[PDB]
Amino acid sequence: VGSLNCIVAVSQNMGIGKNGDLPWPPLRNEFRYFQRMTTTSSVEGKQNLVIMGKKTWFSIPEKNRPLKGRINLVLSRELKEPPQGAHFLSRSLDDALKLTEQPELANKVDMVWIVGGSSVYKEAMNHPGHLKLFVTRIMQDFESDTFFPEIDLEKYKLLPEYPGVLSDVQEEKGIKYKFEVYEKND
Ligand SMILES: NC(=O)C1=CN([C@@H]2O[C@H](COP(=O)(O)OP(=O)(O)OC[C@H]3O[C@@H](n4cnc5c(N)ncnc54)[C@H](OP(=O)(O)O)[C@@H]3O)[C@@H](O)[C@H]2O)C=CC1
Ligand SMILES: CCc1nc(N)nc(N)c1OCCCOc1ccccc1CCC(=O)O
Repeated sequence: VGSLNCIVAVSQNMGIGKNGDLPWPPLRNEFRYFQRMTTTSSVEGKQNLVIMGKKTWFSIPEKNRPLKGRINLVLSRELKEPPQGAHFLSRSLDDALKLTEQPELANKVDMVWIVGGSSVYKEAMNHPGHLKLFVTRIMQDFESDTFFPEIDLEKYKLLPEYPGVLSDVQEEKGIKYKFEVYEKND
């Protein structure tokens, strides 16, 4: 099992979702970036594993469920089995993490990506250890009902550059955004 990472797209006012959808109109390339980063594994014969809350799983278009080429794990205390199309189900972030260390997954899991939502991000981000946050900054305010938790810049260092991550401003549907990578080790 490799590194633990969080990936999210957030508006200026820190919004990540609204009514089960993204606060902004769909951005094709932003989604492709998300697919690329979470899918790409730097270790032959292995796969990355994505962890997400129940609401995030159901917010993803069925056409894109499960997230292809990745082991999909959903967090929920209500569900009795992984949702149709999902691979695994865990009742807490720790359990999901332990699970990757089982003989079952242990040898096939490379990177672990937390892809949402709020509660999962928060717990992971405030957990001691090595952790990277891949943050897409949608440079506009958008009415939202779900938000990204605070990034403690004393711990999380914004990297000056990162391989495979464009550093310049992007724009789709008249909306500008940029990619950032943060890293902490505590
Ligand atoms: N812009 C972006 O990057 C992203 C946007 N989103 C968007 O955000 C919204 C969904 O986010 P959100 O509301 O935060 O919902 P979540 O995806 O985090 O799901 C919350 C639910 O998932 C389960 N859950 C979360 N954490 C845990 C845990 N640690 N252990 C066990 N179960 C857990 C619980 O379900 P249960 O009650 O059954 O126990 C809970 O009710 C949607 O609007 C979606 O479109 C989502 C991801 C990324
Ligand atoms: C592509 C959005 C997105 N972008 C980044 N950088 N990180 C995420 N974790 C993320 O969330 C991915 C999981 C939630 O996905 C959705 C939630 C609501 C509506 C649509 C989608 C995905 C499909 C698309 O944007 O076309």
